[PDB]
Amino acid sequence: METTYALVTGGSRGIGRATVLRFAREGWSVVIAYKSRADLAEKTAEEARRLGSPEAYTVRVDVGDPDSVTEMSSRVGELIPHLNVLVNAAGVLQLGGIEETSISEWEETLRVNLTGVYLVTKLLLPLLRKAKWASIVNVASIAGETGNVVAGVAYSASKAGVIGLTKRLAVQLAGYGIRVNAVAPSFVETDMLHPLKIILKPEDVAEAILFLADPRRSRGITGHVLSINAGRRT
Amino acid sequence: METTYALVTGGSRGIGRATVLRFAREGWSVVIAYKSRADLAEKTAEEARRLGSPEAYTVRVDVGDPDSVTEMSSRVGELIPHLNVLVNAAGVLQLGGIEETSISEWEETLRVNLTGVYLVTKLLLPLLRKAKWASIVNVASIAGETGNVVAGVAYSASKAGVIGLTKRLAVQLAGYGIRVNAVAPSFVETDMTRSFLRIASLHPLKIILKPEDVAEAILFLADPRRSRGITGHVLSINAGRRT
Ligand SMILES: NC(=O)C1=CN([C@@H]2O[C@H](COP(=O)(O)OP(=O)(O)OC[C@H]3O[C@@H](n4cnc5c(N)ncnc54)[C@H](OP(=O)(O)O)[C@@H]3O)[C@@H](O)[C@H]2O)C=CC1
Ligand SMILES: NC(=O)C1=CN([C@@H]2O[C@H](COP(=O)(O)OP(=O)(O)OC[C@H]3O[C@@H](n4cnc5c(N)ncnc54)[C@H](OP(=O)(O)O)[C@@H]3O)[C@@H](O)[C@H]2O)C=CC1
Repeated sequence: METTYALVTGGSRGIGRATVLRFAREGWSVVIAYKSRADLAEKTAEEARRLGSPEAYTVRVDVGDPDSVTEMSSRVGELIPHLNVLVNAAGVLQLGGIEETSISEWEETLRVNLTGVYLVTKLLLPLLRKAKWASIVNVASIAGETGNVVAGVAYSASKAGVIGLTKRLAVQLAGYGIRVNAVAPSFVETDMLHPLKIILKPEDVAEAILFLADPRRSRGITGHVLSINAGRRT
Repeated sequence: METTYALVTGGSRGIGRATVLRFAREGWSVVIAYKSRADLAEKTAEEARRLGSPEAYTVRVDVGDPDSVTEMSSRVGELIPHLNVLVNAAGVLQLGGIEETSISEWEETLRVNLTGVYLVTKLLLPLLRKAKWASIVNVASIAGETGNVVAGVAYSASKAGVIGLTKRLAVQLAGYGIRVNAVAPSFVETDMTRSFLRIASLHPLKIILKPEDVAEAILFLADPRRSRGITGHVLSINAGRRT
């Protein structure tokens, strides 16, 4: 088989970083996409190489900016022959009701959390179509599933939008054999109410992302939202 | 004791228009918010008054533009004392897969269908809070509930966003006693004639969904006498295409 290549936005922290390292343990080559923490990205790359990635690259990108994403895309195309897995995990949190959410805050949240997913996926599709097999995993949130959670109105709207995008892309891209799924975690403990007495960690979400990314495990699953909330919402 | 006032965006055509007229039959005063066809909006206002609206007003607004919405809310505040019902039905269609959907096409779709609902609701909240009872009904789409439909990627994302927004506002605004729900219709006979010489065979119930069928669901969700205990719900109208 061909070498496996995975790209993870928000790959230098939280869920994205945990996902990159989980992929490395699988022997998958990785591309760590980050906005500004070049230091954290390179240190993540060094751990990925130690853990098992044949190759680990870093690439700077602002997912909410079209030009930045277009450049990242070209840059990535110069480093790898194809892309098997794309994980969009570069979302940003937002809090507050509609009265306290200013128009600029609303727009910025949608630009990064929703438009960013569409942009990264759009520009990297040619690389994904070149792979013998491919999958896409978007990191949504329980906030996109329900209003009964403390999250800003823009955050909830953007995450629900990510879920809608995930489902439509799954059906539309199924023709190319590309699977598209999402994970919807509840509160996750990072460097920033439920029946099961545990605290979700980035590594817990990474396991779920790996399951959905790997065709050996989920080849028949597409357009699904895998909820990880320790039972807060069934 | 107080007159019922309802505002409907996209009120001069399709679902919005049918809703305005159904509201008029209920004896509610209506504000017809429209984007460009001032002539059709006035015709709607006339028909509303004839049907039962004590008062019928028209207001121009581009829900995708902050200045336009802000100006619209100011004008509305000069015409009515409060607002009991808000219906956001000013959405636009978008077709195409991700490769076929240009960045600008995506942005404009989100701007109108999702950000527009947020804008209108945000600028009119003061008037809604002034009323003794209030409810918001957003028009989503089956496209926001499932990927198994023919609709563009941006359209599906924006409508799913509308549903997420609806749910969160329902929980957040419950404190003010304001209910927020959504209707999610599938194919509806409207100025989307593109699909006409099959669609009626897309569902178990062999019927043809009309704007007035959606208007009935919107009325149910808007009227507290009918749905006082319902909030944050998405009422699907698809003749069984999706259960
Ligand atoms: N924590 C939670 O409770 C939950 C989180 N999520 C989702 O997890 C995903 C990541 O969250 P989390 O891991 O906490 O986030 P972090 O706060 O750890 O950082 C988020 C990532 O966003 C990255 N980022 C932001 N913009 C870009 C960009 N434009 N390009 C590349 N990276 C970008 C940051 O990179 P840098 O700063 O270096 O640019 C950072 O690694 C998001 O989709 C989030 O919404 C979902 C549900 C729950
Ligand atoms: N038809 C279908 O199959 C389905 C439709 N829907 C939804 O129904 C809602 C309306 O669709 P439909 O009734 O067919 O649309 P129409 O094509 O009949 O017209 C849509 C309305 O959009 C109005 N409009 C667009 N922008 C604005 C604006 N900025 N301010 C005020 N009005 C605006 C137009 O008014 P003017 O041109 O006068 O400015 C028009 O009345 C949308 O949310 C749509 O997505 C949902 C599911 C299915």
